[PDB]
Amino acid sequence: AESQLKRVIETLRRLGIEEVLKLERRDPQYRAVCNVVKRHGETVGSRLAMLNALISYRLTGKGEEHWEYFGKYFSQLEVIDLCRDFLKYIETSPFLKIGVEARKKRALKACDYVPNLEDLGLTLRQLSHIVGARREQKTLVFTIKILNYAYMCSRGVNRVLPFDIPIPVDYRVARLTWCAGLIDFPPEEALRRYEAVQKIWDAVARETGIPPLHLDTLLWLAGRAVLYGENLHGVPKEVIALFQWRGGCRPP
Ligand SMILES: Nc1nc2c([nH]c(=O)n2[C@H]2C[C@H](O)[C@@H](CO)O2)c(=O)[nH]1
Ligand SMILES: Nc1nc2c([nH]c(=O)n2[C@H]2C[C@H](O)[C@@H](CO)O2)c(=O)[nH]1
Repeated sequence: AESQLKRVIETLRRLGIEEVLKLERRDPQYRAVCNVVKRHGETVGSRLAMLNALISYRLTGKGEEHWEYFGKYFSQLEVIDLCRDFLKYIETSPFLKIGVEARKKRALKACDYVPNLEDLGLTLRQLSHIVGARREQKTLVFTIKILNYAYMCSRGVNRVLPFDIPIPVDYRVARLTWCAGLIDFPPEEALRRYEAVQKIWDAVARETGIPPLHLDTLLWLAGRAVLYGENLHGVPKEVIALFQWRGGCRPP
């Protein structure tokens, strides 16, 4: 795990933060969010993207497919009242059919909230209170990453996220951490012990110069290839190889 930790650091050190930012523009999720922002403008588009991130849990299929549906839905539809229209979308989407009333309830709490795209740290604190969760919880930090996508699209700029916002420990991140040999307890346990997993990726961030929410992009892109055998050039070959250390960590 210490030896694996060193291998991971010295491999990702090969990629600058500049290369990571470039790689990140090819995330299918970035394209969906950017299509919605181009259609609706910065304020409305960023609100829609925010709401989508806040309910991106217990999906039927892949994260990426859910985001593609979101992009197509809002890119070709006029939006008048944001709460109403978003709740209607929740009732329609095949990715969101599980626990729809609890989803609507969460969306209703954050409905009227306008995020501050220039101070994402302030926004994370505000979201923690509105939604009612610890700031390190996976859906909160993932929402910050989505907000960065919306800002970068809107303004046509790069922006490197802070080191002090940790990685979102979903089931994909937990499995990949296990697959790279960085943890000895199972991925299902890692979801509960998310702070311990966050501590590992913080170490990696400090030593590589790649902040945790940008590391998240590398794991998600790599996961597409290791778990499903798809988008095989999403990251360099040597990055993929890091997450194939344990037996089972290959496509069927
Ligand atoms: N870590 C992470 N999670 C994602 C991504 N896309 C997506 O839909 N998710 C989901 C998984 C989980 O339910 C929530 C927080 O991680 O967001 C994504 O790119 N990264
Ligand atoms: N479409 C919809 N809107 C709802 C529900 N519950 C609720 O409080 N609303 C809110 C959204 C918005 O702020 C207002 C309609 O304009 O009513 C609900 O169940 N559906």
